[PDB]
Amino acid sequence: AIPTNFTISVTTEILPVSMTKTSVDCTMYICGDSTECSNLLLQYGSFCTQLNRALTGIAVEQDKNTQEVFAQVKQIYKTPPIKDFGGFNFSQILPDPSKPSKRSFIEDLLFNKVTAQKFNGLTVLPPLLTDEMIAQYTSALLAGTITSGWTFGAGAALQIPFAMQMAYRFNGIGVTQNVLYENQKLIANQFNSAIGKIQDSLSSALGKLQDVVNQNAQALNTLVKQLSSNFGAISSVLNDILSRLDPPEAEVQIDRLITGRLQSLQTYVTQQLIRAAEIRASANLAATKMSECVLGQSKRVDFCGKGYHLMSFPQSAPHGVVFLHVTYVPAQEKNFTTAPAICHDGKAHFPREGVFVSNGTHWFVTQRNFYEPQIITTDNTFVSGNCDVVIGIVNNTVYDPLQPELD
Amino acid sequence: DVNCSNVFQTRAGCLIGAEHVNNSYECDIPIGAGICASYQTSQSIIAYTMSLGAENSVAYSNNSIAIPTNFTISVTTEILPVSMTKTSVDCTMYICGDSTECSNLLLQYGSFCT
Amino acid sequence: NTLVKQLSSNFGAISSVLNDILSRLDPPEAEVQIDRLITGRLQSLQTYVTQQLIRAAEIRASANLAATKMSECVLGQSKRVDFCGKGYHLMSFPQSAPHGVVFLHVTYVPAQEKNFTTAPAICHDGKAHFPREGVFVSNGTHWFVTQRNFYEPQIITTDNTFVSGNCDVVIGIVNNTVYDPLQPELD
Amino acid sequence: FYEPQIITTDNTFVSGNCDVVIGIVNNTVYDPLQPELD
Repeated sequence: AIPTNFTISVTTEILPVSMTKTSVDCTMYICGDSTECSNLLLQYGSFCTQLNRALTGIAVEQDKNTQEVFAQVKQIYKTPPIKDFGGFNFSQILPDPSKPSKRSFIEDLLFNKVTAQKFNGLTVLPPLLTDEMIAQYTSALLAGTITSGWTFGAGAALQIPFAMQMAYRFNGIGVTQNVLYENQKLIANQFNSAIGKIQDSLSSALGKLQDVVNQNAQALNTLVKQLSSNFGAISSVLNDILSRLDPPEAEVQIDRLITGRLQSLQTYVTQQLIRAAEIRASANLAATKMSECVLGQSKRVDFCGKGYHLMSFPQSAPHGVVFLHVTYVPAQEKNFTTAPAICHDGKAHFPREGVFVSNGTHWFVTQRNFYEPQIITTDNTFVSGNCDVVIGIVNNTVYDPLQPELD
Repeated sequence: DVNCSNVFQTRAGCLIGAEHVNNSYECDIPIGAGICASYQTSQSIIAYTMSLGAENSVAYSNNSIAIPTNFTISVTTEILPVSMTKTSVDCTMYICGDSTECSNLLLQYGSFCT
Repeated sequence: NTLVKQLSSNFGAISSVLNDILSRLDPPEAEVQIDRLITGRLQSLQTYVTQQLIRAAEIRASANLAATKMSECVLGQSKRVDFCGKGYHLMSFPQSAPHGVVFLHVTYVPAQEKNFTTAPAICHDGKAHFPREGVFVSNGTHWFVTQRNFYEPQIITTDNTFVSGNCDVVIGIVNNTVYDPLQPELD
Repeated sequence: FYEPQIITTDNTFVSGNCDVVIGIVNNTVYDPLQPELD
């Protein structure tokens, strides 16, 4: 069965990059407006030193994730002013000048879908790359593939038209170059129609990036409820214990309130260090799709989308990255009659890299990618022994273009 | 989170001791909100916006291709860890020592040492 | 060094030495002081082992990436771009290092480049000659074909290209007379 | 695998002269394009 028709499909992969950075004050969340609470904290000051270096280690780790994913090139590339590409359309992935931000229409659509703590010492650290600096690196990668393909992130910039660039991508999967020229209008309409289906689908999934924010805000609201629990005492207020009880008979209750909060903070930091490993593993995995699928054409099966990958289009996303791969999946099939080899006057003719198919009254030769009925000549078949050693071989004449030239 | 010589109020906070300039250089010491500080021009600590690299426009057409001619050979260096050290910690030796009643209370937490 | 300071801490008691408390008080009344010292040390030991298990997962995860560079970059030519350094990788030379490993990759980065007029197809006697692995170039009047990474002027021959239909099937296509070295051999 | 073949002109290609190559031997090519035209 040889496919005789192909189509263009665009998939969607959601890979997280970083998350929100928090900072829990180890000296403010425990005590408050008391004097004797700071004296007992000095005995457990070694515990805050371990928790402070662990929380700061997660903050400095998220900044390194953005420098390894959204920082592959060192030169800022801009989009060409000429909107000529050969029937194809490119306007959704390019930043719109009418918008107040430097993002494209696709990045603004994904931002609409993605939809009080400092009073006790829970501040939020600001990220490094803002919403305007991430869009600059994404715009340079989209403008570099349309002008260089893959000769821009690992060497000098090399200009190349888009008409001849697409023909260099089918050679890695097996499709010949004559299919692009003879069917240029067909691919131009299927590529533009595939963008409209993804645009209308994302405007009406995206639950991977939203789940990360819900898990971070869930642990923040848990520590707020810990200030109301007595932890096996009678009150959770430092000013209430010293009021109803004398300071000589109050050290046995304040120590339980400080110890009860150390177990809650130790559990919080422990869970943040475990969740940081999943974010770090996802950041290193997203960097692989950026330097292989986007930068170049990877020949790995089921890696840059479901099907034969040709080109990628990375898009910006809040605390993540959205990829738009271009898969190549054939359609339909036709049954024929294959044959291992063809014998003529005792010579076993072997094909170069295809397979013989039969119309029914005649024999032909084509590839396993597209059905191309060609005349079996000597330029595609070569001898490599006799026909007696090959088990199971048919008999058919072989055309020789050299014979009519000599006459 | 403090609202605000050399007073500068940015999105990251309020740095007292840096003069704002109209130029733009590469990031050196990270501060926050895409702002980095350094020690340049006489030279003093100044605050400015970080640079994302040299902005250049790539020439694109429809009938011209760039073909290289000369090639060079470069050697890089990557550092990847393999393993670390191995340290064993004892239970009774670290907690207790030359005491008798110290080992009696440890029997209740003997499963934790295992 | 953190576990050493735990032996000198009191953890909300009166002393840190086990031999100092038993020398000043009685065991029936010293049970409330030793319990606070053991509890203060069990939390430090539990936190120490917890931090070691987290670092062990990072070393185990980094070992799979370090072993990948040995079997892909060193052993054989890795076809994965942007994986064995920066550029077209050829061969590597691994080196030993204390508590680590140092690799020496050999990349291939272009230097100078020029610009020439290209042509996606060449029409001769009504046949569209398509290149196999080369790219058509020009110098203003003549037309040549070179490679995608190295510049080598070569004449237009029939043994490097192939015909595929007529010329009315392409939007942008010029015309050029093919030399065809097979023609002088038959005359 | 070991698959011996006859030194022909269709399996090789010319590239400059012989003085540019440091190490190069000398051997007469069979040239199968001559018996086909005769």
